[PDB]
Amino acid sequence: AMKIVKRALTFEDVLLRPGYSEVLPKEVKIHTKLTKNITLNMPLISAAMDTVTEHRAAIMMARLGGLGVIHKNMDIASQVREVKRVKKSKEYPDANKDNFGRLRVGAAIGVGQMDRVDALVEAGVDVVVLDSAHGHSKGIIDTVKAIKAKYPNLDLIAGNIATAAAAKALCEAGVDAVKVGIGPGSICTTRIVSGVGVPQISAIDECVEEANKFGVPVIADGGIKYSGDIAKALAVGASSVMIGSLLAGTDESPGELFTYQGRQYKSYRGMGSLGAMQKLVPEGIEGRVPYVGSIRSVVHQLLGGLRSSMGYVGAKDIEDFQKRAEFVEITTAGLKESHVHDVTITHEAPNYKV
Amino acid sequence: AMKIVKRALTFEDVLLRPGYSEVLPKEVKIHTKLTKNITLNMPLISAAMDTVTEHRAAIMMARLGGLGVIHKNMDIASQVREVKRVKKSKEYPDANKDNFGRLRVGAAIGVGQMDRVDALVEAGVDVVVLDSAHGHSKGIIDTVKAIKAKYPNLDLIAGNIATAAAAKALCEAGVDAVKVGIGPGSICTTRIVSGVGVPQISAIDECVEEANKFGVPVIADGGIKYSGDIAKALAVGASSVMIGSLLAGTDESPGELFTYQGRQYKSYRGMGSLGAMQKLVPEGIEGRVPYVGSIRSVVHQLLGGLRSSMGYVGAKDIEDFQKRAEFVEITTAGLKESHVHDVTITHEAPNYKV
Amino acid sequence: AMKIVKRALTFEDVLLRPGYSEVLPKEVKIHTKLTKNITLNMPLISAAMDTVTEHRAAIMMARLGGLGVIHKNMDIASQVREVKRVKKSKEYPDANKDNFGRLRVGAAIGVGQMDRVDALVEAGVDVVVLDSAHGHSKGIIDTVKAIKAKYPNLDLIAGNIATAAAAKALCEAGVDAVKVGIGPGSICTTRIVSGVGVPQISAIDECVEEANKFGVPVIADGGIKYSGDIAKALAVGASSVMIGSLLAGTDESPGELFTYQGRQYKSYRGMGSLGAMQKLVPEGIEGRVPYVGSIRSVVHQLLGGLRSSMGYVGAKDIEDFQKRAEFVEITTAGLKESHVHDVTITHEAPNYKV
Amino acid sequence: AMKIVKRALTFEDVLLRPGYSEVLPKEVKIHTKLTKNITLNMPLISAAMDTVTEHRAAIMMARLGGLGVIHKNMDIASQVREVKRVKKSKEYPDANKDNFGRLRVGAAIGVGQMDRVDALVEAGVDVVVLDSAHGHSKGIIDTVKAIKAKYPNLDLIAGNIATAAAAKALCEAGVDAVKVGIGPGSICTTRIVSGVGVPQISAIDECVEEANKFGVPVIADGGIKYSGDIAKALAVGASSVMIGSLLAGTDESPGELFTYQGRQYKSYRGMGSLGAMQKLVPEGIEGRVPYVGSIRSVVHQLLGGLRSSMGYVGAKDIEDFQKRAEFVEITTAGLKESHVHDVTITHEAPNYKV
Ligand SMILES: C=C(C)c1cccc(C(C)(C)NC(=O)Nc2ccc(Br)cc2)c1
Ligand SMILES: C=C(C)c1cccc(C(C)(C)NC(=O)Nc2ccc(Br)cc2)c1
Ligand SMILES: C=C(C)c1cccc(C(C)(C)NC(=O)Nc2ccc(Br)cc2)c1
Ligand SMILES: C=C(C)c1cccc(C(C)(C)NC(=O)Nc2ccc(Br)cc2)c1
Ligand SMILES: O=c1[nH]cnc2c1ncn2[C@@H]1O[C@H](COP(=O)(O)O)[C@@H](O)[C@H]1O
Ligand SMILES: O=c1[nH]cnc2c1ncn2[C@@H]1O[C@H](COP(=O)(O)O)[C@@H](O)[C@H]1O
Ligand SMILES: O=c1[nH]cnc2c1ncn2[C@@H]1O[C@H](COP(=O)(O)O)[C@@H](O)[C@H]1O
Ligand SMILES: O=c1[nH]cnc2c1ncn2[C@@H]1O[C@H](COP(=O)(O)O)[C@@H](O)[C@H]1O
Ligand SMILES: [K+]
Ligand SMILES: [K+]
Ligand SMILES: [K+]
Ligand SMILES: [K+]
Repeated sequence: AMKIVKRALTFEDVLLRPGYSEVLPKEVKIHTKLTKNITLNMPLISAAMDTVTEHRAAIMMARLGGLGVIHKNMDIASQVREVKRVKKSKEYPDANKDNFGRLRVGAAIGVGQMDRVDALVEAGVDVVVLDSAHGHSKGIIDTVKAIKAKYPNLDLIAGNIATAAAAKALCEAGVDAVKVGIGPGSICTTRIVSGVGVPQISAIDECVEEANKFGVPVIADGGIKYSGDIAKALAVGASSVMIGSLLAGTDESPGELFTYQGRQYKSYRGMGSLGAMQKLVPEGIEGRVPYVGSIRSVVHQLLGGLRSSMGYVGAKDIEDFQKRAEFVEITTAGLKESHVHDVTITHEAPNYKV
Repeated sequence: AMKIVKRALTFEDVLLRPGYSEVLPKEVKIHTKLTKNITLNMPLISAAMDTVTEHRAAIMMARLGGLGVIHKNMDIASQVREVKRVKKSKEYPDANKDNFGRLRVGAAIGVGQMDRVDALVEAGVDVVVLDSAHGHSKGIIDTVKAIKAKYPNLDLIAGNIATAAAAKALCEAGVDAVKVGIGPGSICTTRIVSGVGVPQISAIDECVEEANKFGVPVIADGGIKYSGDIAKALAVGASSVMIGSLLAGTDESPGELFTYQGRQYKSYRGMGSLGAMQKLVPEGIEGRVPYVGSIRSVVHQLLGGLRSSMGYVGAKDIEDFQKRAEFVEITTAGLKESHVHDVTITHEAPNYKV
Repeated sequence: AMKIVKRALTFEDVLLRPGYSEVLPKEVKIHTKLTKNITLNMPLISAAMDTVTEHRAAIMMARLGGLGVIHKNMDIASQVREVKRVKKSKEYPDANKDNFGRLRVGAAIGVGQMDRVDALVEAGVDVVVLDSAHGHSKGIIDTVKAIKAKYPNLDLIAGNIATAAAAKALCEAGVDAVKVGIGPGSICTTRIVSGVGVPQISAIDECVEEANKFGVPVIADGGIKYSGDIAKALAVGASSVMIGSLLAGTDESPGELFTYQGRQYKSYRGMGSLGAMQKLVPEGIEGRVPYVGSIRSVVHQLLGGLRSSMGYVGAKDIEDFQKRAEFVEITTAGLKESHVHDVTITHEAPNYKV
Repeated sequence: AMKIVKRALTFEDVLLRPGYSEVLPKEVKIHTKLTKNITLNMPLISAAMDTVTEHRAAIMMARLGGLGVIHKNMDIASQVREVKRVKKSKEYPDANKDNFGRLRVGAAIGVGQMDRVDALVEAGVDVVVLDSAHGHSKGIIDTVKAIKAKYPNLDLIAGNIATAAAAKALCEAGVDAVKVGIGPGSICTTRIVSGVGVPQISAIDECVEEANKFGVPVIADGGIKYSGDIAKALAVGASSVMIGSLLAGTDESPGELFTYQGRQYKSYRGMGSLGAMQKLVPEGIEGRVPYVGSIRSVVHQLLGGLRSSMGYVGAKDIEDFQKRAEFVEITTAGLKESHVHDVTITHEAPNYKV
């Protein structure tokens, strides 16, 4: 007999039940925690990818109350430059600011890049995001120990993990948040290339339960296709959500729009695709996503879905949302009924593309 | 661990078992209850949408023994006008009439629109349909209390809900029927935009069980794709069914037919689509449905399927249908076997479009 | 709570396990029982449809050791004529013959058509097939009683049923076989139009268990897409299988081949389609199936699959096949792995069309 | 009631959980056992098919540390010739060699072909692969007995089986490895034609458990679509994997590339297809697969996925991989999330084609 630990679910497998509500969606509060010490005025973080976040995206993210993580596929001096650009930036009331009244920013690092870390810290970065394919490893854990030993009060996010044991090891090493998601990313092939991963909803749930013991927030990273998924991710216990594909088609993301066969697009590619890495064995693809206009407008629709959700559940804030949330498991047939069905769409909605 | 209340099913997940029958389908009775006090000679209600029901559709609906609900996306004086048109309308033996021998009609209202309610009541409307995205809310419940306090004998339908607790709160507030369906509508994106909803078959079953305690009928609204679904909905305990997409392509629905690429259509759109509401965060889309001719002919095929169903089950009437009904859960493979399979359709059937 | 009797499976949901075998497929015996008194040299029956079986198909069926049922969508005098043509027909060693050494034939009848029955009996028909949408009804059961009372030794098949209770009622009325299948037919829309049916594998299993108590064979009718399905149907306990779509494209079936867009076809339609019945509420469609050549060649491939199957299981004959058979339930993913996958077919196989 | 032994899973139904890792993928060891006495420096075997393995493919396979099995669809003298070509062949450090320092090779045989066996043995073949549609049969078992009685120290692989009982019978007869897979092959139609088979992951698991009692390795043959599947197969307990479709499009496989509609391909067909066998009842199809270049490069990507996998699990070698492995069952929705989703691929990856 093979050891099957459980049957794991992801977003399309569950729904939230409506509950008694005394709140309208414009009234709910959506402030949350990025780390033990850093709060967000809204729970969205743009992914640390070279087709998603550099200074322009990071600036808008923080202006809107979230955060951008500057990717690390560039040399130390450039990444420092990108950070300083964000730091040096009534129209944006919910802006997410540091002590100097400057916009907050995150910056990605890898294993054993203490040089990069020194430079980013001196440049005034708010949080360092230590990302790896496998956060549950000696390499990553040694790096956390080295960083916290050298910078005891630097906010450090570490990822990516998918199990409770992984969350424990990272929290015990002293991280300020853990990032969850092995393989759910739109451009990610890890689960297919290696056969390894945990469906995202189950992964978040397992990791939150363990991380809560340390009061360490969980970041749910990857696999968000719609606003409803953000709601579900937050409802199950994640404190924030990290998004790549939904933000890659924006004005502010790196790169320019192009038109192919009468549609507008931008490139979007995984950091583990051959393209991004330049024989290599990739765990990501290079692709394109539809052009969707301003980051502002995209975030507005996403947050509106979250607001709507909390309204349906009766939650006044994210914490209240998490305690009230009840899920129902659905079937393939229920997924179809949930989507648009038996009607051809003639005017596309801003928040639902089929 | 995440709190999963249950695994919920919708229509495509179940079938009715055939049982011993002494009745032919032309002999079964299909009279039912719309509310505590209002009966239907057949269990179909046309949806309160600006692409489905105005006076023409409402008139035909009631003539055929059902009801139409005039939508509320128009000013008070127009909606009053639409109601009066229905009231002022041997060829139609099963017609559904009031005390004056006039056709019955429903008219939709929202939260805190008592002005609209006064006007509709004075115009002689038979039932007011208080619709909201979230019927299980203080807003809706306060409105019910205010309406029943002012008009103790006005038949009031309230919706939409999807849980037993929601049904209890509404029944205790004094409603005459509850309307069930969060997210199953063909043009509805609520479940995707907010992540909230309950698969329709499970939702009806849960709400009926609670509503029965008060002798309050349940209206199953949305997600009907075929005549079989109506049968299933009634069999599980709903007293009537509300239909949008299947009636939107009729002569009688508002709007005109147009031809696109050699097919005939009519527009059909959700009331929560951007189009219908005129930044906004929609929960519906704008679309088109095939043109299907007269309301008469469509209803004939639908009711024929219901009749056939009750025959197979051996039910002499809807009440008997509900007590005899036994379901079987099926699989994806069983759904395929159920549909047409392994043959290409060359002459389309009136009651089955693939 | 809704009364769900069980979770029902159909063919694509199961596989047979291989077992220890001392037999090759050319050595297994495939004789079986059509009814209590009539045996087949092979277990296939062609459906009683006006696009499948008239004299030519029936003749070939019996020559090959099976049976054809002449459809009843024609007047009494014509159907009598078709029967007499079969009766009046070393090249066909396994031929299925009566007392006169004439080919056996079946002929369909409906409720209260005793006139048709007298005429068919006098014409020398071997078995009368009383078919109805709902075999579990007073109409059908009264007809069985009337026929067995008048013709105590006439072999009577009655259908169609899908439950154990239905099988009991028919067996107690004195039928010689029961026919199983509500809604699995390729051209059938009953499950969608009325919401009523039982997935075919579960239906056979339930009915066999009850019918065995009376020593009454079960005929599994409808839903056969491939040779493997025949094997599964027989393995679960059915004594024979009735086939429409797989035989409709043959030389011998009524009608001529035509070519459309470079492919050859024949018409195939349900008896409850509008076309076949000539307002009406159909439970079938009119369609087309690929032209597949001779009945001989089609049956050869089908029987070869059965032979192969019994080989894999180690069965020396159908009875032995039924006692040895063990199933495994599979998943959607297992179904994909089972089919051809990840390769494009360039030369089509005679026994597998994708 | 029908006897359902279990619900069986295949590859797409499971994932491996990540665990704590102190190893990088370039450090894990991938040596394994082909049989009791023959080791591989890497766990891949090319299928014994006339579109996959003759001398050129076999030579490269062994050079890379695996093995090729020369197919038997040719006369004895030719197959002997192919074997001698392999035997007569620092650039290939991991090469898989015999006592003479010559490349190892396998050669396929059928039931009662002792003549072929004598010739292959005298030609110096390293392992004889006795393949049959049904390894669990008197024919196959008698052949094993005859071969081991005549050649007690000749390494004999026998297949194909799918049950624990089949594994027991073969191990007790004295085989050196068993080969597992009834019906999962890309070009295989056995499960559809006969209704018989076991989903590959369940089949391996069941057979390994029994074979381990004898210290007999299990070869998982067929159904491998991606590198992740190899990992999963090894993780569940198989000692090696046999591959057809993934190697059929290589330079080294028999046949030439051709271009059709702007894509490059090679033919790939089952040994039980009509084409390969030349009325016959096939259990395979003739098809085409994309041209993928050198065997070297394909194997590199496959092994890279395995290495990556073991890294994620923390396994230092295959044996350690097997003891650490924990699976999670996923849903259809989880499979979608696992694949690339919601992005159009613009530059294809070498190790992931959609
Ligand atoms: C986010 C992922 C998966 C990512 C990002 C960048 C590069 C990569 C590559 C190099 C393709 N894969 C990669 O680094 N995989 C890996 C697997 C297991 C262990 Br232990 C360590 C590393 C992967
Ligand atoms: C039927 C629905 C969902 C509908 C109909 C019209 C408009 C809308 C819009 C405005 C898009 N959505 C809407 O009113 N949503 C909503 C969600 C939760 C709570 Br609490 C209150 C309202 C929704
Ligand atoms: C095999 C079927 C379903 C069939 C064949 C011919 C005609 C029909 C039609 C007339 C369309 N349907 C039909 O006879 N349906 C039916 C349903 C319940 C009861 Br009780 C009695 C009859 C159905
Ligand atoms: C690998 C398979 C299935 C294969 C390979 C070559 C030929 C065949 C053919 C001849 C089509 N099938 C075949 O030999 N089937 C078979 C089934 C049961 C028993 Br017991 C014995 C044999 C099958
Ligand atoms: O190439 C890669 N392989 C695997 N995961 C990746 C790769 N590149 C980015 N990711 C992850 O995928 C996330 C984005 O997923 P998305 O929001 O679903 O598009 C990022 O935040 C990373 O965690
Ligand atoms: O835009 C909207 N969002 C969500 N539900 C809607 C919207 N508009 C109409 N509905 C519901 O959908 C039902 C029609 O669903 P249908 O019969 O499946 O097409 C209506 O009766 C309403 O209850
Ligand atoms: O129109 C109809 N409605 C429902 N079932 C039908 C109809 N016509 C034929 N059938 C059934 O379908 C069977 C053929 O199914 P097939 O072998 O899957 O194509 C016949 O033997 C009948 O039992
Ligand atoms: O025609 C056949 N019928 C059934 N299985 C076959 C046939 N030919 C080859 N196989 C099996 O399929 C395997 C290849 O499967 P693949 O790796 O999925 O393409 C071979 O190693 C054989 O075990
Ligand atoms: K919907
Ligand atoms: K069907
Ligand atoms: K297959
Ligand atoms: K993915």
